[PDB]
Amino acid sequence: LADSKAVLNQAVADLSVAHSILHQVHWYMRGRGFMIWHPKMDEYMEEIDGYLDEMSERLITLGGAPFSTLKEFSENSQLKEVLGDYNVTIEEQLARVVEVFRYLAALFQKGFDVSDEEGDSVTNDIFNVAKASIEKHIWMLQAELGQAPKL
Amino acid sequence: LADSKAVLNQAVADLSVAHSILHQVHWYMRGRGFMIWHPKMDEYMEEIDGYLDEMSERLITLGGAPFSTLKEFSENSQLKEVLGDYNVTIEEQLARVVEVFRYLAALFQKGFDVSDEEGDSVTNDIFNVAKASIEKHIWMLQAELGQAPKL
Amino acid sequence: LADSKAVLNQAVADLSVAHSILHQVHWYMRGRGFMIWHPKMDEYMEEIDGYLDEMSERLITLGGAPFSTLKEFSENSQLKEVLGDYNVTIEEQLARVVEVFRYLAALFQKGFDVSDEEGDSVTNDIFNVAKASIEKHIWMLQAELGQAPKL
Amino acid sequence: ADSKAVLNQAVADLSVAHSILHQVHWYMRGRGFMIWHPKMDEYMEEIDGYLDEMSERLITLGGAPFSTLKEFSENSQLKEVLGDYNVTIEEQLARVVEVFRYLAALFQKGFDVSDEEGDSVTNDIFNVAKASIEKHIWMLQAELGQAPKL
Amino acid sequence: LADSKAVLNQAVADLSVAHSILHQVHWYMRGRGFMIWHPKMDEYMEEIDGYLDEMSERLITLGGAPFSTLKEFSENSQLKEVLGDYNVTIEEQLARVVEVFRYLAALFQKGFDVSDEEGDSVTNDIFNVAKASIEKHIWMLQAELGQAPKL
Amino acid sequence: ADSKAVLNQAVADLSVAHSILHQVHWYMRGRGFMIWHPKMDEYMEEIDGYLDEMSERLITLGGAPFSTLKEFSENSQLKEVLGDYNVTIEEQLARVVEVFRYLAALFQKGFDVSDEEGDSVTNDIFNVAKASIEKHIWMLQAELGQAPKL
Amino acid sequence: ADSKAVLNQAVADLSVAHSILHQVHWYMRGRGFMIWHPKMDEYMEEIDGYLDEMSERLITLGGAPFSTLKEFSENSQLKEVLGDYNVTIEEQLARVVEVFRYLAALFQKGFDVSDEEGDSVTNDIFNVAKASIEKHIWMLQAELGQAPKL
Amino acid sequence: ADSKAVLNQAVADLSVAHSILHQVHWYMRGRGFMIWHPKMDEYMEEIDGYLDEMSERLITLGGAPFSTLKEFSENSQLKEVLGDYNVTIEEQLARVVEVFRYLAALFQKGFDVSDEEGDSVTNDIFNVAKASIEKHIWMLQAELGQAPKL
Amino acid sequence: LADSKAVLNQAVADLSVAHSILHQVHWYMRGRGFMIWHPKMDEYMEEIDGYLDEMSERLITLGGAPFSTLKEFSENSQLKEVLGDYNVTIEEQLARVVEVFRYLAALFQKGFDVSDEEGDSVTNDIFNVAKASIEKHIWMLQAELGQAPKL
Amino acid sequence: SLADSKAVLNQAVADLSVAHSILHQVHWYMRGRGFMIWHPKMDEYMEEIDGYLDEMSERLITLGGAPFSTLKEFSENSQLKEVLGDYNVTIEEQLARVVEVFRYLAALFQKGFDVSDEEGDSVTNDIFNVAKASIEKHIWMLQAELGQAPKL
Amino acid sequence: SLADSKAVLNQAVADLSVAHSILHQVHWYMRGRGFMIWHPKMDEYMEEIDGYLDEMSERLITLGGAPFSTLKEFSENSQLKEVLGDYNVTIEEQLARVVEVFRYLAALFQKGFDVSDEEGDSVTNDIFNVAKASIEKHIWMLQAELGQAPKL
Amino acid sequence: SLADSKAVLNQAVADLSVAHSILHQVHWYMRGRGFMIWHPKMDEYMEEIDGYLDEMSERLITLGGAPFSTLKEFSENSQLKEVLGDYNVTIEEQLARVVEVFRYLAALFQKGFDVSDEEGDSVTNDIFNVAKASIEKHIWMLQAELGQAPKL
Ligand SMILES: [Ca+2]
Ligand SMILES: [Ca+2]
Ligand SMILES: [Ca+2]
Ligand SMILES: [Ca+2]
Ligand SMILES: [Ca+2]
Ligand SMILES: [Ca+2]
Ligand SMILES: [Ca+2]
Ligand SMILES: [Ca+2]
Ligand SMILES: [Cl-]
Ligand SMILES: [Cl-]
Ligand SMILES: [Cl-]
Ligand SMILES: [Co+2]
Ligand SMILES: [Co+2]
Ligand SMILES: [Co+2]
Ligand SMILES: [Co+2]
Ligand SMILES: [Co+2]
Ligand SMILES: [Co+2]
Ligand SMILES: [Co+2]
Ligand SMILES: [Co+2]
Ligand SMILES: [Co+2]
Ligand SMILES: [Co+2]
Ligand SMILES: [Co+2]
Ligand SMILES: [Co+2]
Repeated sequence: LADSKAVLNQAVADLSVAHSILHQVHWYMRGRGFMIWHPKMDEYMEEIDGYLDEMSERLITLGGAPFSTLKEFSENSQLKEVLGDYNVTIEEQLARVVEVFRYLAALFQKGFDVSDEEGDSVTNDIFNVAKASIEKHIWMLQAELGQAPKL
Repeated sequence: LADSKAVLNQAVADLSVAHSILHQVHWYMRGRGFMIWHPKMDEYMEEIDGYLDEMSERLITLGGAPFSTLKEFSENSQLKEVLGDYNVTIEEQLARVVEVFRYLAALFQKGFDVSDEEGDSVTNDIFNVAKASIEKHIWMLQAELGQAPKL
Repeated sequence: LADSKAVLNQAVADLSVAHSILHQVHWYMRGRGFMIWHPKMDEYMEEIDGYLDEMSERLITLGGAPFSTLKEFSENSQLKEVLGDYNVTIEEQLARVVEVFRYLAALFQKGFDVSDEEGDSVTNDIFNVAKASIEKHIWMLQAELGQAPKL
Repeated sequence: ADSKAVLNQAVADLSVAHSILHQVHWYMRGRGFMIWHPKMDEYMEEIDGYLDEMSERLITLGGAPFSTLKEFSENSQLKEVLGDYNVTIEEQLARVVEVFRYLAALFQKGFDVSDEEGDSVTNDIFNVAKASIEKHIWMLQAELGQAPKL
Repeated sequence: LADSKAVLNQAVADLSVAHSILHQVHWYMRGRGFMIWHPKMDEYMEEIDGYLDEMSERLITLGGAPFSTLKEFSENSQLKEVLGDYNVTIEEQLARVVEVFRYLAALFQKGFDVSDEEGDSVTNDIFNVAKASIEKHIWMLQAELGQAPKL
Repeated sequence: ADSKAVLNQAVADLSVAHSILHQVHWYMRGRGFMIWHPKMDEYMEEIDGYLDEMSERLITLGGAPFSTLKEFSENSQLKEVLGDYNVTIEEQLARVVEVFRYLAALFQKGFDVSDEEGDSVTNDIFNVAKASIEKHIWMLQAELGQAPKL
Repeated sequence: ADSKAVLNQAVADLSVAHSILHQVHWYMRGRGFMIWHPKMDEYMEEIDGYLDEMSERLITLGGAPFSTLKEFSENSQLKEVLGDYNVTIEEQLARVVEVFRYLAALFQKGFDVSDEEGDSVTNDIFNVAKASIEKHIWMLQAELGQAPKL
Repeated sequence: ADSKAVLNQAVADLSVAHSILHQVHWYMRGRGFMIWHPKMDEYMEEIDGYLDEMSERLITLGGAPFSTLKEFSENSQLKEVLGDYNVTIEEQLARVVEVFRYLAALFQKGFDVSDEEGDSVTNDIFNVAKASIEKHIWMLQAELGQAPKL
Repeated sequence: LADSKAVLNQAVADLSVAHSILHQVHWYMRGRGFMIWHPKMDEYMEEIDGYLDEMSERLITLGGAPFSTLKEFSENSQLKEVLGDYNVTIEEQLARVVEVFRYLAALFQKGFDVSDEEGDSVTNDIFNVAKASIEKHIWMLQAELGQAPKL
Repeated sequence: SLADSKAVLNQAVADLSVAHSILHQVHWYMRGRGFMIWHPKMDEYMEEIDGYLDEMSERLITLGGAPFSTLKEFSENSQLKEVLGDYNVTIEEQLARVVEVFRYLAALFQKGFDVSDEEGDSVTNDIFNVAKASIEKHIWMLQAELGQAPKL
Repeated sequence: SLADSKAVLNQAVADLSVAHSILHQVHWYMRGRGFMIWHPKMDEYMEEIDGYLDEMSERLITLGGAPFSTLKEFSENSQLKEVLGDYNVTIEEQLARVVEVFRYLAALFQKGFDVSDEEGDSVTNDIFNVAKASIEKHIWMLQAELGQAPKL
Repeated sequence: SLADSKAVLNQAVADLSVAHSILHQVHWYMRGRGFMIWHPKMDEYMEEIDGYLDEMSERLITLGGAPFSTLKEFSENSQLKEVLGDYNVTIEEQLARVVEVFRYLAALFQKGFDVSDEEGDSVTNDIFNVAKASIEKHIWMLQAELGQAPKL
């Protein structure tokens, strides 16, 4: 992803798939902890939606063309989805969120570097704010799971 | 509309005892999850109160006379109460809220059928709306307990 | 602290029945002043429930087991309930609320004296605050009835 | 076709009911003014809510709502009289009760016509409005020392 | 209630795609009226997201398993997406939304009928409430476009 | 007396003005519907505010306000025509402009008469409403590519 | 006498009216208490607003408001008597009307005096206070079954 | 004396305190005006709260609150002097401090009497009011570069 | 109405410059009282902006052409600006705001008088509201400085 | 501790400062199931402690006292002991530590209640009483989470 | 010393003051279809401009500088040109004027970012970056309304 | 990899705990004209300082660190010094000692910015920059009250 526009568009696809995964987690969750983690998936979705909309409209702003179909989202995203399954444990659900969040953090880091090289300081700030917040969530999720954040 | 009026009053007694059970759960609750489920019982209590007041006033509106004494509630209710017990687990407190809810969901279907058979479309709606919500609570409570809703 | 605990539990019983009586009044009310006094019963029921929840909790906090079934409330309450009746006038309904409140205020005095004698200053403060407020309500209700508070 | 017709009728009758509530609001005198005067405001707002919901359902369905005082006045089954300060509180409220009984009946006819046409959306609008008007009948009737008598 | 379940899942699919289409419209919009219609797409998206969650959740409550991957949304949906294009006119964007919305309303009617037949009154109301609001939107969008609703 | 008379005239004209704004709200079609449709709602709330404040000023002065649709359309100098979807947005807005120009002239007559009779309270009521309707005329006219032409 | 004079007069009279409204609020007994008791709070608050506004207009103008009970009591044209629970609701309201009628008259004087002096700010302050007090008289009188009779 | 008597004495003195705080509010001049002028409003409001509560407790116990400026002025142990713009900020805050010291000692009196009587509700009112007043004394004194010296 | 129009436009010019002067006071202020008076300038400026907007729009409403460039404000306003100076005292800064306010108050009386005679009552009321507030501010600023208002 | 109201107020200032520090440690070092509810709950406990601290300290100043107001003064005068943060502590052990601190605070407040009562400082007395009431309520809820009676 | 950071902040003060005058003119003198949306939209933009002006001016003060604070300094130091108000300018032309002022502000903010980056004034650097980010989004939006790409 | 960023974050945890304790003393011991405004202003300062402490400690936890979490740790690692509370300090002096603290914090935040930039920790770098921006604005205002330029 050799420039700002490219990694912004990659983030548009990855964020769209992350949203979909978070929604599955929300829906298929069963086990002690549902009542706290089910609405928490709403908060994560709303935040993922905020990045999605901000990164897409930064891309538009720069002269680019955001991915904007489910097809383009699936094809371009590096995240893989699987069928919903009620028998997944809470720990496994939260671990899956952590993995998605680690991927997104690493994508925002790439986004940060690329935009830093090109002198696109606005795009740079957008990836940094998003990175900061995702990393904080990794700490909390990991701590729920009895672990160090291990960034 | 004798039957619609009768099931409305049945609900008044059952909602009164359901309220009393939820208060017992809320008070005698002990175990991991207390801090989430104790205030959650207040929320369920507020919603129950809401049905009670609405169904009771629908009864008065139709020229009936709501049950309005603890004796009437207890005698007329199909719900049975037991002495408060601190030694009940959280899981089993929750499962008992589920049984009460499954009861109410059934009663509200009866109320729906009866009112639909009498062409009391207003009472019909009241039962439907209340049924919709209790059923959603049944899904969530069951999810916490690692089970399907099994309506 | 057996006596403090005992009177807290008496209040749980009496407040549950007081709430049931106010609800009756609220529903069976008819006559000029209905539009102001019907919603006013909601306000009183809300205050009563606040007292109910705070006193039971304090009892739980003290190592006790509050009454938590309709039977327990009805058997232990000194208050008596009669079938709802639409023919009772507005002023009769108010007078019956005054009686209930007069009983609650006297009960809360006994709560105050007993906890004071036992040195349970937290419980003592709870009765005092509840008593202040009920007595204010006696004044207002009597004033509507054209009478002195007559505490 | 007929559900369109009951929706338009409601438009006419809600516009007249609003004018009547406003009269009661203005001409009211006697014990209870302070509570019943602003109550007529809450009534007019709820009435206005129905009116706007129903004309818009009519437009949505391809209709042409009444939208002139002549159309309202001529198509409504409710009659107005000149404002009179001398009416008692109890009679004002009884007048409102009667307006409300009429609207509860019209909302019923509304429910039945759309139910037969299978206009389920219009069916629900009539059901929701009927529910609230009947609750109001209970309370007004209660103020007046009477049973609801629907 | 197999057909109610199956119609809820179809909605899940079509709402997910309708949301994607509204998002594309939001992003790719150019021309007089942008300032009003661009944020208006967000309102519609929120409303769509509401149906999505209520419907998906009702399916779960009924013992179903909702589509929860982009692949499932894309392949089960009757709606079809095209690549984003800035050169479309405002008027063409709005008509595109009208067509998506006409589809949704008809889909909701199917859901209402199927659920009425099975006696699942709860799902029945959900479709009816959603149908009402989408129809209201069709009126407004058509009005902006100088046409009657033509339901 | 003249103040009473013009307050009453306003009650009738504001009632009819409210009916016309509603029709414009409902029958509007064309580019700009999405901004002007809810905007008619704001105009109607403002008109209702004047309606109820002038009417209550009249009652307060010992008068008896018009309070039936009959009285409203008999006393109002505004003309209502049937609702017509094929009217243009710019034509609907020009129609609101006329009604407002009329109301603003009426509120001037109310200002004048109340000032001559010594009724400073009623005088402010007219002045406040005139200020606001005229502000609205500027904006409407500016949307139409025109000067206020007050 | 002059703008400063009638503002200071209003200061003394508002302080005394405040005190009287407090009396009614406290000794009220009879059907209607539950509505009229808190209504007296609304009136007192409104009175305090006039009070504050007029004193500080007096200070702004170079004057020196009465700021002792001796001053309010000796300069006020209103008369206080001892509280009494045996006064009925009907009678309590009548006294409030009397106070408000006095205040409306005071405010007319303030209007005429400030208008002749060209002090338009004070003029507005008196006009706004009067407008509100007169509305309250209509409502109070209407609870009492009477016309406002300004 | 008894709880009823000191409550009524509190009614007297709070009324007068309020009158004095109003004077400080109005007549204030000097550096710090902008912070201290609205601060007097906060204090007045808090004083009004004690007044209303203590008065209604009196009524509730079956007493009869002072309710005329005459009774307030006579029964209060606080002395009023004429408003004067020439007092310093430091002198103004000193006057307020002495009113508060007085009130806090009165509330101690009410506390002591009510405790002996066993009227625990009245006791609480006095204790709550005393708590807040003494906190105000600390802050006032600190602004003045002094210890609270209660 | 040519004179009402001329005084509204004078006010547009004088308010623009008064705003500029208040911003200077806000920025360059030093000395005891900064913490209260610094944010107070903001309140004054927001008040000044409100008059600016209302008077300019009344002029538009009347058929006029408001000054709308820095050159026009500066050449038309009777108020003179000097360069920012940190060394001015708090008491000197407040005195300056007093003199600006005295001018505005006089300008608003002049606006009242011309509009009162010209029959334009709307413009008249705007000047009167604004004069009322500015005069109260004069009282308060003067009191701060230990002086009578001296209007 | 022990002389008068002024002295127990100041003992509270010191013990509340340390209690705050312990809760912050629990908030930070917390790991395990329940983190998502109990991590933010620590913030609530901390806000409430801070409210006692301020109110008590300011009551002291109001009485003519000089509150402790350095870390050294807090840590030397307080009966609470702090240990180094440790992530391996279980959640149930974390909550059990909060209960101990709260049990200590309740006992401190009862002593403050008594002392101030003995001197007739009734304003101070109510401060201690209000604070004790809510801490005891928290001991109830915390213990309940831990499957225990409050055991005051 | 940050000489050039201070100087670009002052250039921003003068340019923001003039930008504010121009949006106000567009606001007052606007006529044509879209008035009802774009007239209040100018108020939003003006508020945003005033925020930048106040932040950039108070950063400059904070650094020991001396902000422009008279109309004369604003008009003489600003690179932006004002012309007389004219009701006969179309909507599209007004929006174009705004787009032009915004292109300029974004180029000035870019210069502010670059200069402060070089002098190690990271705080000033973030102020210019935040303002730029937002101005650029508006240019996208305004251009879209005009049927154009943003062409940053 | 991030050792130096971790160490400065933790330094800030200690310094901010001490800064909070000093603002508290200033809040409590303050006397003289301007008390009514500067007393509550310390609460605003205290809440802002708590926000940095919490965010910086959690950033430390997030990177794999172990934040200081005891008064002893705060006292021993902080470079700030505390003295006994004293009512006879003047307002200007109290205000000057807050400025001293804020100058220290601003320089700590600059160091943290620098170290985190050097290690490529852009998230940490931003936290210090935001904190610095705000602390420096307060120095400006406090100095202005004291009749001085900011002197950063
Ligand atoms: Ca499982
Ligand atoms: Ca684990
Ligand atoms: Ca009866
Ligand atoms: Ca195009
Ligand atoms: Ca004269
Ligand atoms: Ca100097
Ligand atoms: Ca362990
Ligand atoms: Ca157990
Ligand atoms: Cl358990
Ligand atoms: Cl013109
Ligand atoms: Cl002087
Ligand atoms: Co967007
Ligand atoms: Co009810
Ligand atoms: Co509870
Ligand atoms: Co509408
Ligand atoms: Co959901
Ligand atoms: Co009205
Ligand atoms: Co004042
Ligand atoms: Co009261
Ligand atoms: Co404007
Ligand atoms: Co404090
Ligand atoms: Co500023
Ligand atoms: Co935290």
